[PDB]
Formats: sequence, structure tokens, C-alpha cells
Amino acid sequence: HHHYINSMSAPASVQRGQAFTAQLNSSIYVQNYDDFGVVWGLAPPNLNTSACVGCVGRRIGYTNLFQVPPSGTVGVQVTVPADQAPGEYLLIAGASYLVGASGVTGFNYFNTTVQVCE
Amino acid sequence: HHHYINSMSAPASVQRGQAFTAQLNSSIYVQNYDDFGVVWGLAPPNLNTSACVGCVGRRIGYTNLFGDKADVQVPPSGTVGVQVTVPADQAPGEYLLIAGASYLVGASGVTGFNYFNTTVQVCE
Ligand SMILES: *[C@@H]1O[C@H](CO)[C@@H](O)[C@H](O)[C@H]1NC(C)=O
Ligand SMILES: *[C@@H]1O[C@H](CO)[C@@H](O)[C@H](O)[C@H]1NC(C)=O
Ligand SMILES: *[C@@H]1O[C@H](CO)[C@@H](O)[C@H](O)[C@H]1NC(C)=O
Ligand SMILES: *[C@@H]1O[C@H](CO)[C@@H](O)[C@H](O)[C@H]1NC(C)=O
Repeated sequence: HHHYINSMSAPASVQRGQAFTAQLNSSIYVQNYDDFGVVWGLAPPNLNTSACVGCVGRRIGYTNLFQVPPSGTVGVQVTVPADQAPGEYLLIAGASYLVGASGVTGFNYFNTTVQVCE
Repeated sequence: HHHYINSMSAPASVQRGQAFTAQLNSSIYVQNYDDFGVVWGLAPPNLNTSACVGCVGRRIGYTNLFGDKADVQVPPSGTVGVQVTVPADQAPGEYLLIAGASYLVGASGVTGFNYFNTTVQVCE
């Protein structure tokens, strides 16, 4: 229990209804750290997280994690629903976690721009 | 898809090293609502959450709630029991049992944690 997800990547373009792979990177940490899961969201590219605290957009997946390489890469399956309108979006990964002796829990967010094609 | 965990209960006393049954209630929700999982923590009885934002204390369990491989099936409205086990080395005494339920809600996809606590005595 001493590694955390530190970043997320994904293809620049995806086809709706067709699964693709998102990559999650991890690194070692001194404090105890638990990655519980990752919610996958598809958001408008203009999303304002200050006005919409915690927002990830439309939920398109959830990955339970609680396997994961402590200091490397893991691939995760993600699908944009077939009915999604084409265009530019933000793909948002919301990683739930616990850290430390006090058990601080929360979400870390990672995003990338993706083009959703028919 | 339209229900949410709104409360938690547990026994007044639990034996360390032994699993006990905690209860999670759920209610109907107007907007779309996902419960992803519940982290179970043992926190000092004096925990100030204003100073320790989002703290659950020592992690003693995690219940995955999403998908068909979910640990338990939450009824849209009602209660479900969850097996939670206090570590065998836990110091005896009074604690807060804290349940941290991760969620997503609404068309904007607001994600976060809801916290429910109850006082529990841990005995040898
Ligand atoms: C993830 O980590 C690997 C090295 O472990 C690196 O090659 C890759 O570029 C990283 N991706 C991101 C988005 O940081
Ligand atoms: C997307 O991530 C960047 C950092 O990688 C951050 O500055 C930006 O606020 C994020 N956007 C949203 C909508 O979360
Ligand atoms: C909801 O939980 C409370 C205790 O937290 C309990 O009194 C009640 O019976 C529960 N709901 C149902 C349907 O029993
Ligand atoms: C315990 O739950 C009550 C709700 O009845 C809440 O007011 C209180 O802040 C909780 N305690 C902590 C330490 O969060």
C-alpha cells in the first residue's frame, strides 16, 4: 500500500462504441496510499472545475482497483458510448484514494483531450 | 442507477480480529447516482473533521459497490449488511467507525465522498 496513480494518458482520437485503452502511471510513496478505483468521465472541453467542483462529465466507465505495478504502467479498458455525439471532449479520470495515518480520502483528477469520432 | 447510500449503522461493541456486520441504508435519488465503494476506517473518538478534511482514520476495509462483481448488492431503498473486520492488533478502546462512500451524481458527473460515522468500542 505505498504507491499512487500519478498520471493518465489515452489516444488522441477514439471511435464511439469501440473500446480503447487508457494508461495509468504509478509511483512509489513514503506514506501509505490506497487506490480504490477510477471513474471515467467524458466532459465538455470548456469544463470549469472551480464552478463544478469534482465534475468529470458523463460517466463512461468505472475501474475497481482494490495487481497494479507500484512504479510502472497499467492499461485500462474504456469505451465511449455509441450514442455519444462526435466532437472534442475531455476524458477525465477520477482516482479515489486514501493516504496517510489519518486516512485522508478524496479524488485526484487527470484529464486529456480526445476527439470522439463516429 | 437512482439510489444512494444515505446512512450507516454498526454494533456498539466489536471484537478485534473478528468480523462484524455493518448496515448501509439506501434511498431513492432524483438524479442519476452511482455509489462506487465504501472505505471503512477507525478514527480517534475526538477526530475534528474541520482540521482533518476527509479523514477516516485507520483503514480496516473497503467494499466495492459498482458493477456485477460488486461485493454487495444495495437495494434501491432499504438496508444491506456488510462484513467488516477490525485488525487483530487494533488497540482496545473507543473509536469512531467512519464509512467513506465515493459517488458520482448528476449530468455534470460530480464525484466525491460522503462520510457517515458511529461510535464503536473495540474490545480484546
Ligand atoms: C507513464 O509512465 C511511463 C514511464 O513509466 C512513460 O513512458 C509514459 O510517458 C508516462 N505517461 C504519462 C502520461 O506520464
Ligand atoms: C485538466 O488538467 C489540467 C492539468 O493537466 C488542469 O490545469 C485543468 O484545470 C484540467 N481541466 C479540468 C476541466 O479539470
Ligand atoms: C436505516 O438505518 C437505520 C439505522 O441507521 C434503521 O433504524 C432503519 O431500520 C434502516 N432502514 C430500514 C428500512 O430498516
Ligand atoms: C458524526 O456524524 C454526525 C452526523 O450525525 C456529524 O455531525 C459529525 O460531524 C460526525 N463526526 C465526525 C468526526 O465527522
